[PDB]
Amino acid sequence: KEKGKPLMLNPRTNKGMAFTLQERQMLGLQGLLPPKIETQDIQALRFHRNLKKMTSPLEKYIYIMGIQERNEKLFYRILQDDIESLMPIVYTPTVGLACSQYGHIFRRPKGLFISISDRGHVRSIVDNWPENHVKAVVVTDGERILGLGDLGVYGMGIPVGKLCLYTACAGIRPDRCLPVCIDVGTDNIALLKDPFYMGLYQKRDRTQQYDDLIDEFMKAITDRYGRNTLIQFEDFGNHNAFRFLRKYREKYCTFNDDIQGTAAVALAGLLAAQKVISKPISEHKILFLGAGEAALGIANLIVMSMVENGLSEQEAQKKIWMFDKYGLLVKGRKAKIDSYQEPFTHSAPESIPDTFEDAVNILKPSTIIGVAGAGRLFTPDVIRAMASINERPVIFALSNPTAQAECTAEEAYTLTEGRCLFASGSPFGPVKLTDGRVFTPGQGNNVYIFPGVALAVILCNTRHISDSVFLEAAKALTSQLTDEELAQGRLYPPLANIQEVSINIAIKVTEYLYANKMAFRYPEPEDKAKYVKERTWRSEYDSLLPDVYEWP
Amino acid sequence: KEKGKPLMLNPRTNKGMAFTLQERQMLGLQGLLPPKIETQDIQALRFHRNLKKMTSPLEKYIYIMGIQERNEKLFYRILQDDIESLMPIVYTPTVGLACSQYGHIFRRPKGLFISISDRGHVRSIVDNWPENHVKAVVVTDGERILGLGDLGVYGMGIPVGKLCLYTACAGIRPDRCLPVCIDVGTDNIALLKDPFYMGLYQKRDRTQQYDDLIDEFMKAITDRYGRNTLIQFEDFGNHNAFRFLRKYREKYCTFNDDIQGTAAVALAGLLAAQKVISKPISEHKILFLGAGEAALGIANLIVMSMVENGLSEQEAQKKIWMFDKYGLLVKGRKAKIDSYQEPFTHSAPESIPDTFEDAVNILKPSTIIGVAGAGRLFTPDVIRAMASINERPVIFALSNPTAQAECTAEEAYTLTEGRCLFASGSPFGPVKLTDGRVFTPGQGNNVYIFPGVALAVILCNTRHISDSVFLEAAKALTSQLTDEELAQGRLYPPLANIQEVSINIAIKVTEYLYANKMAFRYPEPEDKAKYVKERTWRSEYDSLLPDVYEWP
Amino acid sequence: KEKGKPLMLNPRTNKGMAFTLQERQMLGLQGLLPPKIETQDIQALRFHRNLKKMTSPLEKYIYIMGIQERNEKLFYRILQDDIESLMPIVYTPTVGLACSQYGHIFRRPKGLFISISDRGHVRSIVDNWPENHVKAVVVTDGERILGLGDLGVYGMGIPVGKLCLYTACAGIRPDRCLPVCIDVGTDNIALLKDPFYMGLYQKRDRTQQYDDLIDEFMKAITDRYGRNTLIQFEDFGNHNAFRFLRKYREKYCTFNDDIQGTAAVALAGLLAAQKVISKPISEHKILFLGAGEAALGIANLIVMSMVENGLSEQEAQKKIWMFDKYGLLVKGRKAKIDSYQEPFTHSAPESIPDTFEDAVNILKPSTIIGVAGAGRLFTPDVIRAMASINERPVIFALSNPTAQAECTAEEAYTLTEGRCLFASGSPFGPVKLTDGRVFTPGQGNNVYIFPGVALAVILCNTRHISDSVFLEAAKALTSQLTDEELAQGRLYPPLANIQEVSINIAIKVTEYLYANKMAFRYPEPEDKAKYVKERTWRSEYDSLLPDVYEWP
Ligand SMILES: Nc1ncnc2c1ncn2[C@@H]1O[C@H](COP(=O)(O)OP(=O)(O)OP(=O)(O)O)[C@@H](O)[C@H]1O
Ligand SMILES: Nc1ncnc2c1ncn2[C@@H]1O[C@H](COP(=O)(O)OP(=O)(O)OP(=O)(O)O)[C@@H](O)[C@H]1O
Ligand SMILES: Nc1ncnc2c1ncn2[C@@H]1O[C@H](COP(=O)(O)OP(=O)(O)OP(=O)(O)O)[C@@H](O)[C@H]1O
Ligand SMILES: Nc1ncnc2c1ncn2[C@@H]1O[C@H](COP(=O)(O)OP(=O)(O)OP(=O)(O)O)[C@@H](O)[C@H]1O
Ligand SMILES: Nc1ncnc2c1ncn2[C@@H]1O[C@H](COP(=O)(O)OP(=O)(O)OP(=O)(O)O)[C@@H](O)[C@H]1O
Ligand SMILES: Nc1ncnc2c1ncn2[C@@H]1O[C@H](COP(=O)(O)OP(=O)(O)OP(=O)(O)O)[C@@H](O)[C@H]1O
Ligand SMILES: O=C(O)/C=C/C(=O)O
Ligand SMILES: O=C(O)/C=C/C(=O)O
Ligand SMILES: O=C(O)/C=C/C(=O)O
Ligand SMILES: O=C(O)/C=C/C(=O)O
Ligand SMILES: [Mn+2]
Ligand SMILES: [Mn+2]
Ligand SMILES: [Mn+2]
Repeated sequence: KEKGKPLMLNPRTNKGMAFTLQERQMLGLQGLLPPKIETQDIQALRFHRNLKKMTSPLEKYIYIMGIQERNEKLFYRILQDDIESLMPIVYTPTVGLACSQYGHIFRRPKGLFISISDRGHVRSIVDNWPENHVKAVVVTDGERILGLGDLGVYGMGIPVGKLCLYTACAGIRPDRCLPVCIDVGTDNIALLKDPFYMGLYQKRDRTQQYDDLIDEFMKAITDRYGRNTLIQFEDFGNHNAFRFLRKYREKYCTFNDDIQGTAAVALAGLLAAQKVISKPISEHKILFLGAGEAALGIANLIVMSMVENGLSEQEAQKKIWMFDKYGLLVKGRKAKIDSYQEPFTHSAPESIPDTFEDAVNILKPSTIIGVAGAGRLFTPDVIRAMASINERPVIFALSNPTAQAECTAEEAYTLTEGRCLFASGSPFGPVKLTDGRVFTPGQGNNVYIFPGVALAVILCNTRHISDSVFLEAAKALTSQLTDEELAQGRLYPPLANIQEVSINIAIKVTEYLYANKMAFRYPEPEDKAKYVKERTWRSEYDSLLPDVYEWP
Repeated sequence: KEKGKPLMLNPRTNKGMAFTLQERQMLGLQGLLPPKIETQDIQALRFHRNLKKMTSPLEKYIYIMGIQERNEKLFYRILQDDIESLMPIVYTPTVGLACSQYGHIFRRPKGLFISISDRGHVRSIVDNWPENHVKAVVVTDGERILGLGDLGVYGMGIPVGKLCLYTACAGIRPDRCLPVCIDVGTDNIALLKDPFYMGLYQKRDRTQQYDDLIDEFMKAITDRYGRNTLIQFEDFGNHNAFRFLRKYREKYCTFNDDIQGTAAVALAGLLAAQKVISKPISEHKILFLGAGEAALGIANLIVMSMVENGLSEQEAQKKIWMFDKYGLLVKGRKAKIDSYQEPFTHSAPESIPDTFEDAVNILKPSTIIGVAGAGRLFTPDVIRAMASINERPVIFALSNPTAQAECTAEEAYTLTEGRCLFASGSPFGPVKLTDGRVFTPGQGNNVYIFPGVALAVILCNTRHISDSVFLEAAKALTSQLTDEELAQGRLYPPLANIQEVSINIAIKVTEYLYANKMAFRYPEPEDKAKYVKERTWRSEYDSLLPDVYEWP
Repeated sequence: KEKGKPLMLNPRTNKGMAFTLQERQMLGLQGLLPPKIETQDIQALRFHRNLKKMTSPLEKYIYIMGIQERNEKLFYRILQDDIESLMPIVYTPTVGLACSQYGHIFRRPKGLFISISDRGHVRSIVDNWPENHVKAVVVTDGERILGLGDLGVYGMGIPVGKLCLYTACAGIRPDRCLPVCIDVGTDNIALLKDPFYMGLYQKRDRTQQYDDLIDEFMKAITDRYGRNTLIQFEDFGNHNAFRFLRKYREKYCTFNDDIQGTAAVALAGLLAAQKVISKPISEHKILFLGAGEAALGIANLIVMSMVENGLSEQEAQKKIWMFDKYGLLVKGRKAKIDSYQEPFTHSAPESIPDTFEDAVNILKPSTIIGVAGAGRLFTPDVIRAMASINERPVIFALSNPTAQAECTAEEAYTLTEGRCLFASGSPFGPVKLTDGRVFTPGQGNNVYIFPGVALAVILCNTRHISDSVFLEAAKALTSQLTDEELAQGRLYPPLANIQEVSINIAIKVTEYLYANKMAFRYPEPEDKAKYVKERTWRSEYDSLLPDVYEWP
């Protein structure tokens, strides 16, 4: 709708020297750009050339995330060129590093910021966002950033990172994505004394005003963009996460990535592992390190899988144990146990375990899943214990970023002598044992799930997301694992093919949504695969020339 | 999103001197307006003062229609002050006069113009319309403008007038209405030699390209604004009208005002008359003057009403006869008889009537409906014949504008000595007979129907409009007629109450759409009346002040 | 700059159907305009066709002034088609009728409004004017609108009308003109009780705050647009008029149209008259009816002319007598005599005249100039006296509008039996005496002067305007009168050629400014005629196409 300099200041439209000569002359850009007409290919080459000379990951993050604020098309072409090598820079673990330093590297803001001080005026803030057709929102309050804790407004880096993957992985239109940070204070003492902090200088408001603010936010967002606007909750504290999920899942189109997204990718990993172990469903014993968002989400999904495979909900729940910061969850312990943990809180065993290692030796689980976000809790002894108890132990260290991981791939594969099936939330390179064998660990991170599910739900005009949708996504993800890849130690499809893998999950989920009368997009497409592929946003430059033609 | 002079140049936001002091200072308008702060009441007074001094209707039309291009809010405020006295100026009959001279009084364009020369680039035309969220489109090709014939692009005045009533009558938001004119040429020889003509100087293109163009238009409109965008076809030629309705009613949210809207108001009138005559359903005999869009639409709607009241479709259709420009529609006549007319084409009677008067004296109908758009065909003899055959004859002269009317109120009431029940498409004032009795004729014009139906369909996110919707609208209109008003000779609710009547029809229709699973707006409101009334656009000025508040 | 709808909403850019196909497609207007591509000629025809059907002058004024708010280019094309017939509608007398009813016919505001309530914030008001390169300002406080009196903010019509002539007559760019109204209240009791009044409801502020405001205005205007911005004072009360001229003429580029502009046109008329009377400079006796802005302005210019032709300043002033509302101006009268009148206030004659007729018989003047703004004071007896005293009496009735004129053309020509040389401020058509002789009276209105002077001053970058500039404009106007036109009774060039006349005056004035080291535009052009003609704004449409071209 506008010509001249503004077309170059808006990263959404700016093509740099790729604007053709005719576009420049017709749009008032001639003279404002160097004479040279470039191609996106030359621009990509300039980027990779500069990236090569850079040393630190944070330096690289600043550079490429900056490109998103300069030339959006080029930004995604850059990710698309090699998503695997750029993932650790734009996503975990470096995104965690960027958040902890957000106030120090700040240059331009990204996303919508809503604070408790704006209560009563949230709608006018939403009306300030430039884009008029938002379809996907990723929101956080920064209380549980990865396993890093409370980073307040510095946590806005997470939503922006997630939304980049929406587009890079599933082809969801960037102009229809909206990262949101809800600022109600922070209990991080270091930030409250940091002069570069970008949020309110107050402790977190935990009164009803907090709930009222979230309510106002959900209403404002949907009032402007539609009741079926996808709203993904990310990195909210344990308490708030479940209650907001329960409270809104039936009234809005929403899901929690740390409860349901992580649950689905974990399940996909276990299904892949079972494909190589073939353990009798009755001999499965799962022990969780932690009992929060991820543990409960994963546990509930594992149970649904066992139920649709014979076992009763009750018998399935008995195969799952949890161990949190206070110890094993057993009936009558002094430490609390909420409604969600009840189903997995069993009667105290022969002896009560003091450490996690004791829990492993006493319960003798076949699977160990780390989701405590508290560092190396899967000690060498915990790993050796699992190797002596099981022929093929399954060890999952899902906490992010790297430093918070329960253990590394190198430790898991070595201490088990290449007999375990390992998956981690953050990346670890291939591991070569002294005997020459090479193991390539998979990354059990929800990035394999949310892009594809988000794409399907949006295309199908789904109103509410049921848990079964994530079970279906879990299956669609694992069903893409080729046997040759399992052999190498991969419990998930190669990260290099995350684009195709995400589109395939969306296709499967879209078919599931229509089959179960959960899709409201009319008419129903006959071929779901063609339907999804035709609607994916591409990073190639579009022509900005007005339609000129002679009249007959 | 903009300030300064532009706020005054856009009729949508321009308040004139009604901009408060704070708005002017905060939006950069101080000094661009006189110091005086006015109210809308004062602005309305200025208008009525000036209107009073004007003489000709066309002069008045140019003035008030011009206000819509200067101050939209004030425009509707003015219509709302006295819709009854302004209706004949902004709508029939004057709008017909305006179209005839459109090129002579042209000042500023309104609506979108799509020509056959634009085939292949229609989407680019649709992208030029400034509004982003259109919900209703009224389109014409100007081939059958009222009973005036082919006026080509001069016919754009009709869609503009219709959309004014959408808002003034049913409170549909103006910024969500789009008047469109499809220009593929004109057969009007006078216009092709007129130097002020606003369209292509060529005969009408009646080849497949025309159909292709309309196809491209329907697709471009829905691609930008949504598949459930209400598309009202207005004043298309007979052949094109039915085939476009049949072709699109199942694939788009569309209806034809001349076939379905007129059918509904006509039926509402008959239902009211029956309430005064109480004639045995078996003794009903309806004779149509004309057998096109209106005749066929009305006939089909009368048949549905009879079937839902006992009679079978077969026997109901036998009570309906039609007489067109070639004479009585009888089986085997030399003049064509298409698919739609077949059900009402009977076996030749005892003697074949030559004139309409012969048809009346031979068939002895109890009801006569004029929809020939060809002038005074209901001659004094025709009327006298009806008064001698029926105690209380029903005479409807629905052709517009006034000069095309089959007869006047004065003629109908006088020649039947006040025994008839009369309704006309164009307005006629009260009639006083030599014996002192005063008769107030009703106006059977679709304006009583499309505003209310359009509102309901838009609010309910209806995907397709069935004919039963118009049957329900017909019933909702007639159920608002108070017995006291029927006595006056009113077959329709007072035009002065058009606003309230349209909202009531909308409520009834929305209740019908939900009850028959035709509404897709979720969640379903419990109280449909409160649902409709809360969403009607109002002509009162809104505050344009930015949201300023302190941070606690 | 802009693209799309905005181009059509701004009268400056809007071309209506004259936008070419390429222009529409490249500027995003395709579909927003009827398919027809028109020329300005066709638009001009539409206008004249509509104007013919109209009856009253006020109705015509509203219509054409409304065009300035829709299509500026077309507006001036229309004036140019026939400036002589539209002059009385856009200018005197109709413009006076319009201002007296400005609040009743208001539709859109024009110009900048500065009120006493904005004292201290005048600059921010000036910063709200959209145009960035203003070169001419016409300002009024509405206290002396024509001979109509105090009309307050209703007087804005005058600065708007004057600027129209800046462009229509001298080709001064419209976007570089700014009409301004200074509102400090009004003493007009009728307006203070009018609900449609557009100004502050308070009597005029005659305190130092008024002077402050005017001073703040001059500084604000010059600060944003430049010290050489031409500021034309128009219709200020007698007291303020002189004091502001004297106070600012040496610090800013300013002049008063009622004092200096009127003076130059009157002088030009006298010079023409002398060309047909050849009366010995010694026997010249001028009697003024009134002794304010115009009389003092004219008197001083006449004096300069006589001095430059022999007579000393002292003896030239002796040939000038003035008669105001209290009687003849004689030394020692009870009525005040200010500094400006002193030079023309002589010793009481043998008998002190009581009426103007008595003043004529006693002083026996050869020239009579009416500038009292008080109606028909040149009674039949006054005129008869002049014809009896002189063979070829010179009678000037310069007050406006028509009703305030001292006498009509018909009155002057008949009562003097065609022997007088007449000129009036308002227009009067040809007069035919009973003997068959036809006399065409000239219009001594400053419109023959300010357009040309204004153009010259602007083009020359003149800093201050001396009284001698007006003397040269007076000579420049008169030197264009052909002998044949003198014969007809014309003291001024035909109004129909006002465009060429203004351009010629501008050329003579720029040559004068350069010759007298008053022009600062560098370099100095060698051919002033080519310099002026090349820079006049034209009403023909310009191409809005972006520069598109192929590269080698
Ligand atoms: N690439 C995309 N990224 C985000 N949302 C998308 C994307 N592609 C399509 N959609 C959304 O998915 C929904 C269904 O898509 P579809 O194209 O069938 O609908 P549409 O109404 O024709 O499109 P639109 O409303 O965008 O013009 C729409 O609401 C649309 O906004
Ligand atoms: N040192 C620890 N040893 C065992 N369990 C711990 C330890 N520290 C914390 N935990 C447990 O880890 C769980 C964290 O749950 P929470 O909902 O906060 O996050 P999460 O999303 O499940 O974890 P992740 O960091 O893997 O995303 C809690 O149940 C907590 O008791
Ligand atoms: N006054 C109106 N005129 C025209 N369309 C309307 C009007 N009011 C509401 N609508 C439309 O009716 C439909 C249902 O109304 P509702 O208010 O329930 O929807 P919404 O999604 O909350 O609104 P919106 O999409 O406008 O923000 C919407 O598509 C809306 O655009
Ligand atoms: N002079 C006539 N006498 C009888 N019938 C006529 C006469 N002239 C035209 N007709 C008929 O009137 C009908 C007009 O139908 P068409 O579809 O063109 O318009 P309509 O919308 O039905 O009429 P209206 O002008 O009332 O809106 C045709 O069937 C035509 O044969
Ligand atoms: N009734 C009257 N008879 C004679 N002189 C009058 C009469 N009424 C007013 N005057 C004089 O006319 C003069 C008006 O001067 P003022 O400065 O107000 O306006 P102006 O610009 O000179 O006049 P014009 O109306 O021609 O533009 C005053 O000198 C005043 O005394
Ligand atoms: N047609 C016009 N109407 C009003 N002002 C004009 C017009 N034409 C030229 N001017 C002004 O007259 C002055 C001298 O004219 P000239 O064209 O020599 O100047 P310039 O500095 O080259 O032009 P500019 O500053 O407009 O780019 C300038 O200040 C210019 O703004
Ligand atoms: O190569 C380019 O045109 C852009 C580079 C950047 O934004 O860093
Ligand atoms: O543009 C930058 O690098 C920083 C801006 C800021 O500190 O606000
Ligand atoms: O009264 C007003 O402010 C506007 C009047 C108009 O646009 O005609
Ligand atoms: O003829 C035109 O295009 C414009 C006419 C007007 O603005 O009145
Ligand atoms: Mn997370
Ligand atoms: Mn119609
Ligand atoms: Mn004046």
